[PDB]
Amino acid sequence: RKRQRELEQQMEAVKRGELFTQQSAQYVEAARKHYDAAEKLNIPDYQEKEDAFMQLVPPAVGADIMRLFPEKSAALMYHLGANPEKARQLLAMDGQSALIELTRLSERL
Amino acid sequence: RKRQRELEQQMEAVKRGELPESLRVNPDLPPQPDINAYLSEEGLAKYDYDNSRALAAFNAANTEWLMKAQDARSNAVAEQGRKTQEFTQQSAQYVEAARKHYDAAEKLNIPDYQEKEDAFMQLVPPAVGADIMRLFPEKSAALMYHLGANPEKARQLLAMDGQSALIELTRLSERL
Amino acid sequence: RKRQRELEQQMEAVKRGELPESLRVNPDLPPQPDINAYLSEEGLAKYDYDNSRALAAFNAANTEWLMKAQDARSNAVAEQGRKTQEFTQQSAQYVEAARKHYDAAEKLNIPDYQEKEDAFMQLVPPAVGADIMRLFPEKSAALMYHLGANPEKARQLLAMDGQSALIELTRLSERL
Amino acid sequence: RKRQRELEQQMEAVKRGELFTQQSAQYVEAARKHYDAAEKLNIPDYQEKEDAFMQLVPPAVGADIMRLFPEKSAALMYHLGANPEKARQLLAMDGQSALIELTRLSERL
Amino acid sequence: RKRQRELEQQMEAVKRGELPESLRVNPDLPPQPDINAYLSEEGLAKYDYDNSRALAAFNAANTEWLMKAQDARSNAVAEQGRKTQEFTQQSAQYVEAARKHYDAAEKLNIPDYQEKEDAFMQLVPPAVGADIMRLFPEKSAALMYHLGANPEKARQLLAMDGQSALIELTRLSERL
Amino acid sequence: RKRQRELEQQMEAVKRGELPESLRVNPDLPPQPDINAYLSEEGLAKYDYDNSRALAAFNAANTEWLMKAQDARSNAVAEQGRKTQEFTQQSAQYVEAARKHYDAAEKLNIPDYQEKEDAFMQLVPPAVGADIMRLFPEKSAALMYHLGANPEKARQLLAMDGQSALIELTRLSERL
Amino acid sequence: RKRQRELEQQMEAVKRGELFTQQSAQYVEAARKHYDAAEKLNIPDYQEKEDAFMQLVPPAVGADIMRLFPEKSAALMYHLGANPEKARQLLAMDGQSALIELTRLSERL
Amino acid sequence: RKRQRELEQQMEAVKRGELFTQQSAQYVEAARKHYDAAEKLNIPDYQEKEDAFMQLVPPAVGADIMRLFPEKSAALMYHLGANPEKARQLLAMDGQSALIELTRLSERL
Repeated sequence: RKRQRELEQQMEAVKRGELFTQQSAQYVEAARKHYDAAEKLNIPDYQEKEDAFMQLVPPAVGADIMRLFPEKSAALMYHLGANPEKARQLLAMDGQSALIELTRLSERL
Repeated sequence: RKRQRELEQQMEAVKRGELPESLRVNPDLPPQPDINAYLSEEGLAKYDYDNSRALAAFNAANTEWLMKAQDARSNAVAEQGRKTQEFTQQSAQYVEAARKHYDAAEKLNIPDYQEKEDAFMQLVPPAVGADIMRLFPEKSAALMYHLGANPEKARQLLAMDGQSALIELTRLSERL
Repeated sequence: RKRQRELEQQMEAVKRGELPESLRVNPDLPPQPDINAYLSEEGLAKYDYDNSRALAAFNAANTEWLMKAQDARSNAVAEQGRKTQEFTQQSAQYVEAARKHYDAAEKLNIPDYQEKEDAFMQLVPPAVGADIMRLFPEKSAALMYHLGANPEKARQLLAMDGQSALIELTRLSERL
Repeated sequence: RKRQRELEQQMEAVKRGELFTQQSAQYVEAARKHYDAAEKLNIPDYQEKEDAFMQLVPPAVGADIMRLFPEKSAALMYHLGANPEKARQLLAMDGQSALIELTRLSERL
Repeated sequence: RKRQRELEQQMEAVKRGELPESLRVNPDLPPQPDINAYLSEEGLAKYDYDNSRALAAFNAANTEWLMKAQDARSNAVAEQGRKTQEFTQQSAQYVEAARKHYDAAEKLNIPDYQEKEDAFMQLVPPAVGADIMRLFPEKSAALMYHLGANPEKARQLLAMDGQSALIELTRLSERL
Repeated sequence: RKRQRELEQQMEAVKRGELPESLRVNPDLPPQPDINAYLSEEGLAKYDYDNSRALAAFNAANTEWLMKAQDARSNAVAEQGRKTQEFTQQSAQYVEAARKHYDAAEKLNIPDYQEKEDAFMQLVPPAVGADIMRLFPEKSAALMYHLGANPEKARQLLAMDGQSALIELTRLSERL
Repeated sequence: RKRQRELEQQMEAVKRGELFTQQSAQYVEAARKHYDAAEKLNIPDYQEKEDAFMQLVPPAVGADIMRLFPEKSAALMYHLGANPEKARQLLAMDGQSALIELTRLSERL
Repeated sequence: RKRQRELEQQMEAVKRGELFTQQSAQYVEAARKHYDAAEKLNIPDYQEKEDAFMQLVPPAVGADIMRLFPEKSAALMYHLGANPEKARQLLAMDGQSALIELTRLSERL
């Protein structure tokens, strides 16, 4: 709940005028549905995997996948952290093929 | 065919080494340490009121600037070679682009591909089309056909970024 | 044949690397910054009456002259290699020149090519003839024949520029 | 007539001593025969094509073609602006082949 | 065959780049201008009794020594490449040497070539034999045979220079 | 198989260029000549009591340190390339190591090779085993078998050096 | 006997404190058994061969073979000086294969 | 005799210390045997031919042939000046084939 609290603190500082804001607001809502989908995942070990994700990808690509797929995002990062070898190969590779594995993760559901 | 002919002519232009001046990577020489600011009487007052340490560390600064500018020019050569190699791989994937255009003319044979391709070129930037033909070579013709059948979808695609387009397209492809 | 023999002998002379001293590109070393003008008492009076900044910026000037003269000599090597490559491409297009002279002797067979070619060589500078044989290899013989049939046109061509002359060459060719 | 006026103003400033002048004078006369050849063309839509020409080629090559061919220059630029795809390909290419199309434009006349 | 095997093994040793330390061309760095001799009080007395011109021209001397030593090392690289190319052409002509030894074993078939070749190797320096096999490949076997038939002529050839010996070789060849 | 799988996986790790930081050869920059010790008043008293020769030879020392540090870094690159080439040749001889492990599994087929190989790995350092498999590839399995049949000989081999431990290996091989 | 005298002089200087000493002492004893094996060889022409050996190999490898094989060392160097072509090829080659010929020299005895 | 006098003057200046000298001395002796061979030729018209030779070849190649063939040099240059067409063709050609005609001149004698 602490990460939600700090994200909400940053966003309320943004809306208070402590200055590009519209997408951040959509990221607030997409994070709400993100943790909804995290409950939908219901494998309580995903916290270390998502910690590893934020520490290994830049915030930009994580934000992109966070906003793209509101209903499957938690499972997407959980299973790409399950196979982080492909995560680093896609750190070397262009994001199009990583996007393809994201789409196949959509394919299973 | 004429569009393919100009594409392949650009290809042999690239393969020989016709590299535009804009593509010439100019070395980013780091600034040299200043002369007056360091080795003036104020610098002497820093270093116990003597010209000695000023000349010492300025000779050292000369040397370090020499090595960092040398590394800058050697880099300039290095990413010039890297740019040459990325022209080579571009050229390769454009060879498969020309070959898949041959393949589309060989296999598709159903639609009015010429004018729909013209409309798609006129609509989207060439980079998006290049990515489409690189990742979806054989279906690119049918994809342009279905996009031409949907001009409303076409100017969504115009209004929005190339990568996204990828999927939704990829998607659209797997919807069909 | 003897003219072709001397042309091809010049060719093997070029291919081995017989490069005349006039073709040796001497490096254009930029002038070094002056010694007395910068680092004298007048320079000291510029820089708050001290030998300090004078020695500082003169060491800096030494360093920058070292790098610019180094870049000058490295360039001299670079355009020496460029000149070698342009000798190679010349040599190539002169190989097609000798081969098209073979082709003219093989195909034309109609005119008195030797003396008309001699007259054309005696009239125009060799550069114009080289450009003519490079761009219009097979028709060059008939072109010299028709020019010899028109001495008045011949000394117009003599009086006027090479690029300019060819037009004549070319629109005369498409008149025939 | 405005472009003629500004060219003549620049050239009379040059001849007044406001400083390479001999070729500029020959360019004055070659521009006179240029607009003579423009009347010889007599397709009144060439103004936008020649505007595009000056804005896409450097002044040097336009000057070269202007001085080379006094009697056909207007038609030369009109028809190379008709096909400006070859104009940009020759911006990429050496000027020798562009010169070849100039010569073929001479060939039609 | 074993002599041919060791010759060709030396060949693949050369082709990979096994270059002996004696063949490493050390750069000939020109001497730097002297420090005390130029920029002492005697030099000052030359230049109107002041340290000024001494430091000026010594910085200039530093710069010119930097460029001449740089040209020296760049040359060292240049004739190192030239030496590599002359190893390549040596290697080529030794490839024809091995191939003509094959040809001699194929064609001659008449004499006791092995021991006469051994005697010729034991007599003359290897450079003379290399030149003989380079210019007269096919007849070299019969030439060694006729020289072995003439030991008195053999030790004239030993006593006298390689170029001269050759004519001998050659006008003996055209005597036969 | 799993040991062979990890060996070959290390192989493809090496072939791509995964080079550990310990294998990064740091350049050995020679020390720069000292500043105070040379160009102080004691140095002036050496050179006839003047700052002149001190600045002269210190500029010279700057230049020579620049060239020796430059040669040091160019060397660092040179033995980095040499280290890359020795990784390539290791990789080659480890490719024959994996291939001879295939060959042993194909041909030997008699002994319990897995656990005897495990014991031999646990006993001797990996370098000795690497040399054994490099020089005696096919017999290495039977050699480990006979060593496992002789634990007393095994811990002699442990107690004593690899070149000799090997002797042991080889004259044991020719005893059998 | 002169080489024994100079080796013993160097070693007694070492033991006197004129400075890595333990292996030198073992080299004293291994040289004693070396010349024992030299008598075992009993072909009195080996002196020039061993002179050539010391002048063509570094002292390190000669010392290594001297210490490795106390009972066969004299014959080893006598027969590698008999074939010094292999000696120089092993100067070019790694010492492992030279060691293999040393082992085969052990094989004959 | 004047050319001998000037050559000897240059060589005695060289030996006096007015400075690569050993080959010049051998050239003195080879010139002595050169004019011995010139007497052996005994066709008194060779002076203009050798004047033409020195004025058409560089001194280096003339010196090389002078030193190579002490006994036949005069006839060599006399007959290559007889056919100076081959002399200029070999000015264009590499010296190896000129050397071949020198060898055939040796073949006649």
